[PDB]
Parts: sequence; C-alpha cells; structure tokens
Amino acid sequence: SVSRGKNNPFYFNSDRWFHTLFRNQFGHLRVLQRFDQRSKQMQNLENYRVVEFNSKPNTLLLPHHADADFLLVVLNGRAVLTLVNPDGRDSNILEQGHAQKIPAGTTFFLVNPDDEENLRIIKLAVPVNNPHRFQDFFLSSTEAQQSYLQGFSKNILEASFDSDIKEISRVLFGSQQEGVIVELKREQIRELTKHADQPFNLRNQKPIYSNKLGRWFEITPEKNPQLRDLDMFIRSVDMKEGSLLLPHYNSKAIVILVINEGKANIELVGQREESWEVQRYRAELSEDDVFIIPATYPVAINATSNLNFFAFGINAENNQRNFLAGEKDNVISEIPTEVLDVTFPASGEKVQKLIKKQSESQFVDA
Amino acid sequence: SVSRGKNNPFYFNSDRWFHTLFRNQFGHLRVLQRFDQRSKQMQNLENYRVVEFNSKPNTLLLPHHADADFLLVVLNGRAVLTLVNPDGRDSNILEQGHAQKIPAGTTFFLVNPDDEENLRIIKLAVPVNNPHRFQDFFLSSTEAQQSYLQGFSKNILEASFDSDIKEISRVLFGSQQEGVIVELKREQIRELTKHADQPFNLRNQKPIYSNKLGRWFEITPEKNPQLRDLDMFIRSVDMKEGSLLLPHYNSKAIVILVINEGKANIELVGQREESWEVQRYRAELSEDDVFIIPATYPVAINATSNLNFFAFGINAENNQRNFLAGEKDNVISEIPTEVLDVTFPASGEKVQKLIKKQSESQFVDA
Amino acid sequence: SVSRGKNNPFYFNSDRWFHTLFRNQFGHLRVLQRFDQRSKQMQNLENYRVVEFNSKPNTLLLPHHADADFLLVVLNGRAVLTLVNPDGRDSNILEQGHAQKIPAGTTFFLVNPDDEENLRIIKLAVPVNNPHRFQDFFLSSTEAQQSYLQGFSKNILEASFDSDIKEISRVLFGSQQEGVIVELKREQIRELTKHADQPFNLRNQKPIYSNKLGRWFEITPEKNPQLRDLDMFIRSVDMKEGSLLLPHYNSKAIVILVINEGKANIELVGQREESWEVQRYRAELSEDDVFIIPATYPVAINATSNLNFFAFGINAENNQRNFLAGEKDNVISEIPTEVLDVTFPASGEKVQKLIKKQSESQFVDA
Repeated sequence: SVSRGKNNPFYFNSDRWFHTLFRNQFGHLRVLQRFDQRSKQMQNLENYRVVEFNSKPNTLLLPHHADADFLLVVLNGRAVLTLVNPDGRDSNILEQGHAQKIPAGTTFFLVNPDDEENLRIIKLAVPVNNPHRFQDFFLSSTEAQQSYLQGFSKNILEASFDSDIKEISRVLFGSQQEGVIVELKREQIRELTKHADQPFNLRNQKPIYSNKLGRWFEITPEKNPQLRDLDMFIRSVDMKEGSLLLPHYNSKAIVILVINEGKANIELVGQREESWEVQRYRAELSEDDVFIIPATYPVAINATSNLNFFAFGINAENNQRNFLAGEKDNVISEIPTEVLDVTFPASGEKVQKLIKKQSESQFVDA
Repeated sequence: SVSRGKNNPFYFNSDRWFHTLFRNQFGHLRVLQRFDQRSKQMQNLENYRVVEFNSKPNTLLLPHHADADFLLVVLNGRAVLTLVNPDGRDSNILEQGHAQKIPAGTTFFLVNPDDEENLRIIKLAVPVNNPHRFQDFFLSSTEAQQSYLQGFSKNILEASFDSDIKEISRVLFGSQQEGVIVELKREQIRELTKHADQPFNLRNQKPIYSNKLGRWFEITPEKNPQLRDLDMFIRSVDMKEGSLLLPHYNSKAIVILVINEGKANIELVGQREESWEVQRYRAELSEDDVFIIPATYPVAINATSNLNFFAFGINAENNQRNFLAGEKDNVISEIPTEVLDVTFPASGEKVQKLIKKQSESQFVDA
Repeated sequence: SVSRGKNNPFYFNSDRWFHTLFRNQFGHLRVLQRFDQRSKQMQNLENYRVVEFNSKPNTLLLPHHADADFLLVVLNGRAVLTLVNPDGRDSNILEQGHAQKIPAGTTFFLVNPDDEENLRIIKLAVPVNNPHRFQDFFLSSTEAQQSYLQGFSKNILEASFDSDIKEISRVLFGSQQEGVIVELKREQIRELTKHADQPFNLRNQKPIYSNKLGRWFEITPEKNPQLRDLDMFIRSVDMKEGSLLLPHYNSKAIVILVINEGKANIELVGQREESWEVQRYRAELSEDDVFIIPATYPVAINATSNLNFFAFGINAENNQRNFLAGEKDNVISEIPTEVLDVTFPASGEKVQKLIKKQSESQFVDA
C-alpha cells in the first residue's frame, strides 16, 4: 500500500504541524509537533524539536534563554547572533548556510541587519529537564510575555537590586513593547553590527557529490567539534527541476530534512505502520515542510521545481550513504555476480548488465 | 500564582517524602521518593535516587552491595569507609565535606569511629538494572534482613563451601544481631581504623565566591575523574542568617540541593505546572529537606538562619552560573545598552544605572 | 519462595520465547522476545534483542541490511561473512568462537562453506529508530519476502535504472527463489571463499579461570575497539558434567547467557517480583535456552552434563567478578575478621575457618 500525505507519518506539513508561539508584523516563532507522538518508527527522535523563526528586515528578537541546546542554521538571509555570558559577550554575523550551536541556558538575541531581505532560521532543539519540551525564559517585559524577574518577591527584588520595589517596577516592568520581536532604527542596527567554537558554514567547501543536475554539501562530526557534541551532521543539497536523487539510504543516521525553497515528491520505502513486508510512503513537499527519513530506509527525492533542502543527521558519526543505482557509492554493484545471480531471478550477468547501464550518479534525469 | 510547600513539586519535605528502609537505636537508612513521579519538569532525574544515612557514634553498617553507582558525601561527622574487592581491601577515613564514588556492586561497609559525634551521610544513587530503583544485598544475617547466601540450595551451599548444610547454617545463618547497624567496642573500632580514585574533599580549596556574608565551594568534573564519570559536580555553600544569594541560574546542570543545617526560604521561578507564562515556586527549607532546581530556572535563596547546604549538579560539564543581579557573573549587565533600552520600557541608561547600583556580589544583605 | 521455570522471569525457554521470522529446508531465523516486557528488573535490556540463525551446509543467506548494530558470534561451525559498502567489499571466514560487529545498515550475507557441519549463530542486536525493534530489508525477491526496490514507483525505478519498467520487473523482480536461505553448488561456494575492525576470537587466548573441571574465556572492551563501542564483553566457558561454578556476581555488567550445548541447573538469588527481602530463581537450561543474570545478583551454575555457554556482558567496562566461595576472587574472604565476627552469628575465627575450607576455585565438584 502507499501511505500518502494525510496518513503518511513522516510527512510533516507546515501549516498544520507547526505551533506558533509568537507572531506579529515583524516575525513569527513556531515549533514543530513531537515526532514520537505520530509513530514508534520515530521513537528515538522524541528528544528533539524543530523550531522555525521568521524575521522582517531591521528587527530584533529580545534577550532570552531556553533550557535546550540549539543547533542554529540560517536558511535564507543574514542575521547577527549574539551570545552573552556572565563573563563576556560574543557576536558574529551569519550568512545563509551558516550554523552554530547555542549551549543550553546561554542568553542570546538575534537581529536582521539587512534592510529588505527577510531572515529565515531553522533550529534543532535538545531539551534538558524534559526530553520532549523546552522553556524559553524571556528577560524582556512586553504585552506578550512577562519578564522572569517579575517572578521574584518584592523582598528579594528589593534586596537583589537595592531600591524600593516602586523604582524597580517602573524601570524593569510596566513605554514598553508589545512583542518579543521589535523593529529598530537603521542607526541602532548599525550600532550592534560593528562588533559582529564559532559559527561555521556548510556551503563553503568542496561538495560531496556534484554534476549538471545538482550538488550536495555535507559537514560531519569528524570535522567539527560543535557537531561532534551533538553527534550530528549538517547537509545542504540543491537540484534543478526534473532532477532525481537516486534511491539511497543512510547507514545509521536518522535524517530530519526541511524544504527551504522549491517543490518535490518524496518516495520512502519503510516498515509497515514484526514481519518482513515493506510499505511505501509518499508525499509532496513544499517550502518549509518537514520530512523524516528513518535510519536505513531507502528514499528517493524528485525535484519538481528548482529546490534546495537542508537536512540534520541525528546519530551521524561514521554514517554511510548507500546508493541503490548509479555509478558512485552503489552498494548493489559491489555484490559479486555469483551472489546476485541467486539474489535475483535473472542471471548475474543480466542483473549486473542492468545495473551497469545508468552511467550517472546521485543526481540524474527524470 | 505562587505554588507553596504542599503543592510545590520541587520541595521535598524530609518527614513525608523519605522512606525508611531500616531504623534502630544506632541509626536509620531512608530513601527519598522518585522525582519524575511528581512532575515531568523533572523527568530526567528519574535515573537518580537520594539516600540518607544516620549513624550513632561507634557503630557499623554491616557488609553489603547494591546495584547502583554511589556518590557518597559526608554532611556531618567522620566515617571510615571500606571497599573490598575480589583482589583486595581499601579503607579511608572521611571528614565532613568529603566525597567518594562507590562503583556499583562493590561490597563495602561504614563505621563511625568517633565517640560522641553523630555521622550524617547523603548518597546520590544511580541504579543499573532498573533506572528508578536499586537493590541492597546484605551479606549479614540478622533478625531484620536475611543473608543472600541463604538463597542458594543445600546442594550448592554444600558443594560451594564443602561442609554439611548443618555446620553451615550454624556458622553463617541462624548469637547473631537484630539489625544491619551494630555498635562496637572502642577496642574493635580502634582495630578497623589503623588502616584508614580515592576520597576527595570539596571544602579544601579556594572557594568560588566569598565575602562577609558567605562563601561558595564547588568542585567540577573538569578537575576530578570520579566526578567526570558521573558527569556531575559537588557544591557546598554556607551563609550567615539575613543573607541573600542573588537570583541566578545554572546554564545546563540540574541541581539536587539538600539542607545540612539551618533554615531558609527559596524562590524558584519556573514553568507553569506549551506557553511562555512563568509561575513562581516557593518553600521554606529546613534541616535535611531536599529541593530540586531545574536547569535554567532562576532561583534565589534566603538564609533565615545560619545555614550550609550541599548540592549535586547533574549534567554538569561546562555548566555556567548566570547571576541576574550584582557585579560578578551578572549576564544582565553584559547586554549592550541599545538592546536593554528596547528590552525594558525605561531608557537603557536608566535600566543600566539601576543594574550597576547594587555593588555587591552573590551574597548580599536582606 | 522459589520461582521456577514457567513463572521465573529470567528463564527464556527456546521453543516458546523465540519467534521464527523465516524457516525452510536449509535454515531458520528466529528472534527472542523483548526482555523488559517480562520484568522491570530487566528494564535496561529493552534496547537489545537476541537473534538465532541456523544454516544447513553449503547454503547462503541472501543480501540484506537491518537498522541495528549487530554483535555476531558463531556458536558452532564456520561461516563466511561478507560486508559490502558503497566503496568496497570485505569478507572473512569465521570459525566457531569468532565474533564481529556489523555496523547498522551494512548490507551483508553469510554462507556455510562447510559440506556437512551445520552453522549456528547467536546475534545481539541494537536497533536504531526504535529501541525495541529492528527491520531487516532484503534486497532479494523471493516467494517469501519482496525486494525493497519494488517499493519505488515506475517513474523512479525507470529513471533510476534507465530502462522500461518491463525490462526491470523481469530482471530484478518476478526463475527466482522461494526463501531467503538458498543452497548452492560446491563450485559456487568455492567461488565465494577464495576471498575470505576485523573478526576476532574469544577462545584464542589464556583463559581467565581454569582447572580439571572447566575453563573460562573472556574478552573485554579494554582490549578490543568493536567491543568498546558496544561497551560489552564476550565470554565463553565450558564445564565437565558434575561441575559447579561457585556463587559469584558481576560488579556492574548485566549478563545475557545462551546455552550452546549441554544441560545445566541455574540458581539465581535476586529481588522479589521496595524491601530487602531476597527471592530465589531457579531453572533447568538446555541447548539454546537463554538466561538473564541481572547486574549484582548472585548466581550459581551447575553443569548436569558437559556444557559450554556463551555470555554477552552489557554495561561491561570495568566490571568485576566477585566469588562468594573458594580461593580466587573471593570477596567474602577479604573482609577483616573483626567485621565478619559481627556480620555472622559465629565467631570470626569460625566463620573465617569455614571460608578457608574449600581450597578450590570457581570450578569445583558437586
């Protein structure tokens, strides 16, 4: 059978599965729903949450910290990310394709320095106190959320700050703002931009696979400490419409892919819903949707438009890409004849012959 | 709202939440109840149990082993801890403030060498077979518990020991003792005290924070192997009555604190009971009570008496202390003006000014 | 009380607890049932599954890959194991007593080169996507299972392979085979045998314990990378009928033992079904049965026939063997007199005397 869209567990449609935590004229912050909820075939993803952030030009996400580690990737645009610690501040500008880990509890803030290009960010979260959920703690005081300092008693805030509660409530609490995302004057932005491990960029190196129809960029834990702690890989691949990414599977990594821009059909061959029968999963992906590719499941992606997609690899270290067709990295073709002769009905010379036909690799026609 | 005592999830009152496993004229052994039971905000603490031990002078806890690792800390007094292995014995005297890991399965015993000072021990347990519970296996045979050797059949015990079951049952089983804690003659104690990684001491080094009102001692995994395996930190801080430990939060470590001696009010600002509203948690702590401070939650402690408290830091490596007031380690004050100007209603110069007022650090008045 | 066979949780009778996934004239593939299902005393084993494979001479297990790491051990016979990767093939012959890790997702196959000796394999599995279950994905197409390539649409398979779906369905799909285990001509086998970390062997080194009645072979993570990743040990011990393996316990490792050949009675002293009462667990083990020995539980094995058994040690690093009787590795006898004098009713000199009697070690009479 072919589980499609609606009843397909791995397809995560944007405007249905995301939950908006905040939204206004300058941006929105929404969280994808829990994975494990939908299927035990994704049990091990329960410790992770996907977060999407949209920010209009010249705006700022007020200071706050969550109780989760954060892998931050910039899908489109450029933002100035700032981390502050009890002993010091640290800022960097991030171009599209850049990433950076945000230790759990690190107060920080973002601003879209640009004057007309929007900011799009994907965030992989890993909660501390509870595997399935995290808590943002906002320092600011706005009509939307309340400052966390406002959670302490007068006696404390008074002693802590040395001042009558009144002087405090005036300066720090109730002339404010209405949301956690506020616009700034270009003068102000220019101010906090003269400062701008540390952020690294996936699309800044020899891609892994490449050809007329598409290129594949990937960065692994082996070559990056921040990535090695999360034990995960970043991956970004763009294909021309009409392209096909040949059926392949990841050795042990579980993949969370998000569609940056473009359209595409995905075919995933996996487990049904303790037998050996295999079921097919299909879905049409579009901008922002999320699709989960379980470890070892064979998958094929078809770009029915010029698209580019980001993928997080959970449980990545020493993961391998096994292509079931084509020349490069084609496990199928490493099986000695005498075996595939018995594997498939046809004769080994015939099966092989069939295999060796498609002289292309990874990114072919359609 | 302000969840207080009774309905506050993180407050663990001594005489209600502890479960006594043994008790007599010379001591008691009780276990704190499971954390995760009370709130999903403490899900990740489910793998840990707190154990309290009280021992009158000149007594001994008979030989046994549990199926859990054990972080042993001596709150008050001094005890002689002995570990025995198939290839050898190892003993050390531990003064108050000392700690030492006890590998799971290591048979051991404790004795209070002292002649009039009681022994108080806190124990952080990490079970093996079951995440939530551990099993003590006592070698001794007393009216309280039964020897585990008594669980084997006659045919085995006979072959294993070479002797009729009768000679065995006499020597090893049913002239014995009534409890697992027995008193000894000073002569006997003096005997097992001439022997007395290895035990380390938290209160034996430059404290982290210090002033007229209090000092803070902390030892981290970075600087201690035993601690690095458990990936946790030990911490001990004493404050003068009237003192206040300024609102602060730990970057990623979850903290299990126990009150050694003294009284104190605690204010913890955390999550309610998937929104951004913040709730306040309050409670009055007294000798032996246990309070759990979730990672990243802002907390303030007030010593309404001269107290000293121990704290275990779970998930400690690279954890950071963010103070929301005061001079030292005050994240608030590392945020550039132009930002806190937009963060809080008042002007940046005013907010800042307010911040820079309290010239004290961590331990202030009240 | 004495929980026996039927109601004993740790006893896993072969023909009742195994589930056959495939079976024919040349072999069978069956999976043991989930551990945690039967008792919370085995909660931490939930991430593991036991797999048994039987293969008649001169046969082959067709190509496939599962979504689980695999510790492969050859109980009896010799098989030629082949791993294929997108960049290359790797084969080795394995004699009885050999082991080797099979990374999750690595396509592979086995063949019994021998001409009259059967192949017996035990497999410890560690699933990726779901802690409790794994998925075999077979490349072949047979009346039993269906090829996973048959899960992709015509448009894909066509583009992926460059050929009308018809030519494909003929060569790769529906002259085939009826099962995943097929027999081969000696000519064929001889073919794939001229190639034959890498496989290591437990029974190829100074045993740990040894004497007239039996020897004990063990290999630990300290001395083997593959083993260090799984953080587990391999162990193989053969005893003469009438022998007794003296009551002992593992410090922190949980042990999954399987009976290769022979008969034996096992006595395990563990927890009942939060008190200190101890219950006894007994059972008669026979060829292929599986018995689980929880960390720190005292156990005694009696060979009521000449047997040999394999054991996997989960959570093995720095694990210790504490013998409660005998000379070598007898914790009991490391306890100083003055203590065992108070531990047991009898006098220390008497208890000790009793202890020092049995001059044998590990493997004694009965």
